[PDB]
Amino acid sequence: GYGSWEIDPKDLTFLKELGTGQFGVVKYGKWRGQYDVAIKMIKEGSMSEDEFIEEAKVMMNLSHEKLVQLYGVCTKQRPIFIITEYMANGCLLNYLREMRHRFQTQQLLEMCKDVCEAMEYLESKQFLHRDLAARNCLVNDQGVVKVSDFGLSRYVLDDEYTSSVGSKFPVRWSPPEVLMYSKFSSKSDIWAFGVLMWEIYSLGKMPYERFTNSETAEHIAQGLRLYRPHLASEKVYTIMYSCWHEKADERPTFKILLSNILDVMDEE
Ligand SMILES: *[C@@H]([C@H](C#N)C(=O)N1CCC[C@@H](n2nc(-c3ccc(Oc4ccccc4)cc3)c3c(N)ncnc32)C1)C(C)(C)C
Ligand SMILES: [Cl-]
Ligand SMILES: [Cl-]
Ligand SMILES: [Cl-]
Ligand code: NA
Ligand code: NA
Ligand code: NA
Ligand code: NA
Ligand code: NA
Ligand code: NA
Ligand code: NA
Ligand code: NA
Repeated sequence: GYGSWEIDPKDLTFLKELGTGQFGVVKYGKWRGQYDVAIKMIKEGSMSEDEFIEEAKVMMNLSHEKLVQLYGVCTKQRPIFIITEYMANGCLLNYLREMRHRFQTQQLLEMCKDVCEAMEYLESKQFLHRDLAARNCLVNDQGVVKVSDFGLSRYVLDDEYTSSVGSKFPVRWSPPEVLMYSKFSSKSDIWAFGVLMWEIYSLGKMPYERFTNSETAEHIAQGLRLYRPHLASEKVYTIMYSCWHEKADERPTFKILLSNILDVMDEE
């Protein structure tokens, strides 16, 4: 494979299985002997590989402390590999649900800052995540949360995941204009981040659990909004709620959100 991001699959070793969900199978292993890596094997026939491989360099050149660090890719062979740093604490959703952790709200707010910093960066690069959620944020050994799987939704082939009315579509993290009119923008990521904050302060509860995905869709349009989690103060709830303005252009930017979050942090 030729390219500044191309990794030699011969430099990879596969040591342990990690899971088989978001866009493909994931393996833990070593890169060049030294570095721990996670290797995501995109399920063969998963998406527009001509399209992904084409507009991959944009994704790969993204660099921020709160984005899971991409080391490279293997695109000559099939399946396509994506190699990242190993995140020892796994997906944020499982991390939140683990009852032995006993979080303080101080830690929850820090998680929200970590992700907001990452999303602020992506916003400044006009790069949409399109599927922000706790299930695809990652946590490292030091408890730092990082954003992952950013932008991959673009190349999904299955209309069950691509179409708003689809079976596997992330309805619960989507705003009205996406569910009705499939309008993805910076403001749809804003909406999703709000639901993520709700996931965090709810310690991993499913949004709108009492409703199915089709019922949730029906209720969002019509003005249903997530209630205030018990662990969320009024100021925290105000922040996440501001992400859910019906009119997209009335929602804040990630710069503003980060500023709000830092003010609350300074108030303890
Ligand atoms: C999550 C469970 C639990 N418990 C869980 O933590 N994981 C599900 C199985 C995969 C695990 N995993 N995936 C990666 C990973 C992700 C994405 C890429 O490639 C990218 C990165 C950025 C942008 C686009 C594409 C590579 C690798 C992991 C890493 N790096 N470390 C550790 N585990 C990783 C996560 C529920 C099923 C409970 C939600
Ligand atoms: Cl803890
Ligand atoms: Cl999408
Ligand atoms: Cl308050
Ligand atoms: Na391990
Ligand atoms: Na950084
Ligand atoms: Na603790
Ligand atoms: Na934290
Ligand atoms: Na999506
Ligand atoms: Na939008
Ligand atoms: Na409420
Ligand atoms: Na309060």
